[PDB]
Amino acid sequence: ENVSGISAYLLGLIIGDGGLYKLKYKGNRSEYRVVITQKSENLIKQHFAPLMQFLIDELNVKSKIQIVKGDTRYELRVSSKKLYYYFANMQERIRLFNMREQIAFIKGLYVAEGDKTLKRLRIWNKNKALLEIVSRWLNNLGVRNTIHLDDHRHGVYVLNISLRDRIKFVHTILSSHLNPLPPEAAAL
DNA sequence: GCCTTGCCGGGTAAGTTCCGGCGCG
DNA sequence: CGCGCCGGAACTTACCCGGCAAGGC
Ligand SMILES: [Mn+2]
Ligand SMILES: [Mn+2]
Repeated sequence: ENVSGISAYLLGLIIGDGGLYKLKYKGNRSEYRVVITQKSENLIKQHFAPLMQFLIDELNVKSKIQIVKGDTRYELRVSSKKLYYYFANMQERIRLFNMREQIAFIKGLYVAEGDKTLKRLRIWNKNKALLEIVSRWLNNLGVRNTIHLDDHRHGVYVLNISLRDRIKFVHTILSSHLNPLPPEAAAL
């Protein structure tokens, strides 16, 4: 559908490097933010914001894409109650992702929380249940993997891709053309 | 004599929630 | 009055990085 693919990729970034926030203010004002953060300004302005802007347009959401500069990172922010529930509802129906959405999610999840050097193929997160979902997805795709508690200080688990299948992983998932191409996959 | 990978500490690139605006029924 | 979009940025830590060494082949 391509809209389903971009959505799942973006969701991976959001759960990875950002989040969905339902704010309540004084009073009783409110706000619903869809947020991705990244240190690099080019990566937000050039690769993420275009994808989000396409999605904004295909759902007839007319919030704008805000790019806020913070002390330690840039924030791509959409203040929209409709876009918030679009992604929230997608997140609770995540085990029902078809295969096109599975590759797209793992892609964006790897961009956000993943070992960007690819010398090893690792992905970190405190959500063990979300990594077990991805683990089943990888297995059914023939990419063997493991989950251990990488960081005892903060309770962060790691999903390690076995390097046995490193070319299966990089060429099939990080490099698929059936949905948007990651930072270092579009070259290679 | 490699390679894979569990484990671990360093600290930065993330994440989270407050602020003060405005608009609209 | 009630609620939802802008634009900013302060406040902690969850990621990532990369070393080490144990275990396979
Ligand atoms: Mn994360
Ligand atoms: Mn990241």
